[PDB]
Formats: sequence, C-alpha cells, structure tokens
Amino acid sequence: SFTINSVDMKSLPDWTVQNGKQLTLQCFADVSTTSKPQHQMLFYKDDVLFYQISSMKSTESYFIPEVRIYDSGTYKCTVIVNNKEKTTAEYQLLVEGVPSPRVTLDKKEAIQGGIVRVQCSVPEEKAPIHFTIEKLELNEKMVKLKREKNSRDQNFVILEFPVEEQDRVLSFRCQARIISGIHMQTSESTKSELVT
Amino acid sequence: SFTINSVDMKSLPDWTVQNGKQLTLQCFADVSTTSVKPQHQMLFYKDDVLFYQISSMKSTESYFIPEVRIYDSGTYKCTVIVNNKEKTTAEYQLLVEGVPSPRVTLDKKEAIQGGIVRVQCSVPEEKAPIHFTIEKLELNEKMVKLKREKNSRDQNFVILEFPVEEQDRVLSFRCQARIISGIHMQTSESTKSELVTV
Repeated sequence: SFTINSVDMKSLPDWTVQNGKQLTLQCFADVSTTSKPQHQMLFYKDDVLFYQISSMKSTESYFIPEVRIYDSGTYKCTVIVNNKEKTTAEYQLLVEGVPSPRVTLDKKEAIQGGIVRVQCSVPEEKAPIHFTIEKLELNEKMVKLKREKNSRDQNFVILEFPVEEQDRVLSFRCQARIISGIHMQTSESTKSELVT
Repeated sequence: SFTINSVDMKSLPDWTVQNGKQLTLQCFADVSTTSVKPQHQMLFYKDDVLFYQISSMKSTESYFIPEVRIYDSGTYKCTVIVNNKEKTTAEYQLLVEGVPSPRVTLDKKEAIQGGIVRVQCSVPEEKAPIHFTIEKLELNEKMVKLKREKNSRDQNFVILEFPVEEQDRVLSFRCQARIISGIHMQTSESTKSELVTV
C-alpha cells in the first residue's frame, strides 16, 4: 500500500528573487511503498491552477526564465497518488526590483510653445505602475518640472509637455514603481532633443 | 506626422471556437502617414488585463493558442501605439465550445464487499470551476445503481468515495463534466471497469 508522508515546495534560488532572473518552483513528495508509484501534481498560484504534471519522480519543477513582479504571490502545490491527497503549506514568492523603463519622444526637434508627447513604458511588466517624469533642462542644469502619474489599467503613459519659450535643449527622465508587499523602484531613463 | 486611421482584432477561425483547436488572434491597424515605415507597439488585453506585447514594423501582429480551452474564453481588446499616439479596438467576445472527455481513475482494480472505491474524475486540460456527475454502473444490469453530483469551485477534478454493495461483483463508473459561461457545456462519458470478490 501507499503513504503520502509529506509534501514540500522548494524555490530555487529562494522565495525572494531579483526581478529579471530565472526561477524554478519545485514540488517534492515523500512516498512510502511496498514495491513504484505515479504522482499527479498541481501547482496553484493564489489558489488558481497554472501547471499540471503526472510523473514517476518525487520532485517536479516549473521553470520561469524571466521572473516578474506579476509572478509574485502565494504558491501551493497538491500531490495525488492512487487518489489520495495532501497539500503543501502556502509559500509566498517575492519579486524585487523594477527594470529600467523605456522613454519615447514623438519629436527629436521641437518648436516653441508647441508640445512634445513623452511615453514612458515598462514593457516587461503588467499594470499597476506609478511613474515619475522630470522635464530636465541642459543649458541650465535644473529640473524645470516633475509629473507624478499613477497608471491603473496600463503599463505605460503618454504625457503631453509644452515647449516653453524658456529653453532650447532638454530631455526627460522617468522612474517607475510597483508593489510586492512593500514597494519597488527603478533606475532612471532619458532621451535628448532640441528646440527652436 | 502620422495618423492611426483605425484598428481591428480578427480571430482565426472565428470568434467562436471548439475546445482543443488552435486559435489565432490578430491586431490590425490602418496607418496613413506623410513620410519612412513606422514602428508599432501592440498590446493584447483579456478582460482589461494585458497578456501579450510586441513591437513590429508591419501592421498585423498575431498571438497563437495551440489548444483553446474555456479558460481562454473572455473579452478581448487590443490597443496599438505608433509615434506615441493610441487607439484601442472595440471589445471582442471569444466563446469556446465543448469540454474534453474527462479522465476517470480508480484506486482499486479489485474491491471486497461493503468496502469503498475512491473514484477520481479529472479534466486536466481545463481549470476550475467544473461540475461533475459520477454514476456507479453495472454490466449485468445496465441500470444506474448510484449517482453523485459534485461542484468543484477550487479544483479541476473530484475524488468521490463509493461503496461496494454486496448486490454486485463487477462494476464500472461513468462520468461527465459541465462548465458554465452564462451558457453551459457538457462532456461525453468516460468509464473504467473493475470487479469484486466474496
């Protein structure tokens, strides 16, 4: 006969992981037998099934090449043998850090009084993302203007910016934030362009 | 100077699809411009949640689902960006039809009187929520000896224990699964045979 002794869920490299790395989720099962069993394993994230495998081996794995904060959450894995169950404790996977964001400008040469639509997207992540956008000024070395913006439905923003008669050479720099249980920030990003 | 004329979102073969088949979602954009081929950024959403992101130079981009499942069914919209101008498709309602035949599993191949038989019925290609029906059937009798209904909010399978009567010695169980969408879908049967001793 059989015995589901106990069940684990290891996380390689850890239950906390730097954004961008690869991550592996394991489901271990200790099984006692009197001469060899097939397992069925179900991986849940937040009690929603996302992977299913039936194998002869006691450790089963799930590979994430590129961890993202959207992957962060509550993980449990259930193992069935000969229609007997047992369920791992809950495991909280924590993803840290935000990739540098992508800034984009409709113009690279702009006129005075006019406008310049500036996009800032974190393409490798999903909403909700908070942005901070500084309008920087080169011939003066001073931040003219800052915009905070919260992006509920999207992972990007397009802001209109006015060309004040005040200068001719300027760039915009951006920085994004996302949550994992506490809060995560990026490095900056910029692109240059000029005014008449 | 660019102008996004319009954007659509076609579905191959259709916005209604049989469970199990391959499906292609396209995001098209009509672009008029006075210039220089433009760069596109397209965002595929499901239920107003993003699932695919791609930047291309051609106007049509695709997303392939090799085996559609009802869990993939939902509201699909796609918004495309060119030169930091937006436009978002209408919403599209994709509908998936049919449930795969379920998979029945028995802890015993031989059971003794009065004892139990744990019966699993799983639909592994689909996710919760699933309604199951498990009948204990009889070869020498062909009448339903016993039925168990069960709804599974959390799981894509059920394990019901069944009693072995003394009335019989060889019996099989048959199962059929249901999932609802506002419209509900049924499966075919599944069975596996096994017997009893004194």
